[PDB]
Amino acid sequence: VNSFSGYLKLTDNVYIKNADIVEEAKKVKPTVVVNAANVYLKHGGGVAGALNKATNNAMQVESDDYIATNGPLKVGGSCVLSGHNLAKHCLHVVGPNVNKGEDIQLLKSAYENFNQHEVLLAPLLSAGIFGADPIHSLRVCVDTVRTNVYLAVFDKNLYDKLVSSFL
Ligand SMILES: O=C(O)[C@H]1CN(c2ncnc3[nH]c4cc(F)ccc4c23)CCC12CCC2
Repeated sequence: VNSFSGYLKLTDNVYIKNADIVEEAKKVKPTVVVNAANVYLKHGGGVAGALNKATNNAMQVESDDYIATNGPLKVGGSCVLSGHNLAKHCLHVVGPNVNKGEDIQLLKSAYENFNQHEVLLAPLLSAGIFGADPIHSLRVCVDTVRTNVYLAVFDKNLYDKLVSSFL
């Protein structure tokens, strides 16, 4: 039993809710919140900008030190950093950005990072400003992640479309 509430169950291990991931994180304080990161951990907009803003820019300060030490992530890769006031940990995961021409096959590799964590609160990778089809992202999620994932979908219209079209 965990503290996630109001989710629709899609599969044995994937759950979904129309929610603001920032507000959801603030209330649940999950062990892991996933950020829709880029390879530079520049949290300017989308989910990343919202999560970073909610940390009063502490996520960005920590991220800049991480990059200065380690260099950029790989597309499809991840790193674990602090969850600040939102979660114990933040798993920064880089899905491919279609608006940069990145290979969508890397979306499966991106979701594989979730399997290193027993339970996660997450957005749909490569959705939103990353330009991928969220229905495709949900399919890859379900077919790749084996651990327990609670997906927060900000847009109510998209949430309804994702549920109604789910196979
Ligand atoms: O979920 C969606 O409907 C959109 C938007 N996003 C998010 N997903 C969950 N929580 C969110 N909180 C946010 C606060 C913001 F300022 C901006 C975006 C998000 C956000 C990221 C892109 C997507 C996920 C599927 C396409």
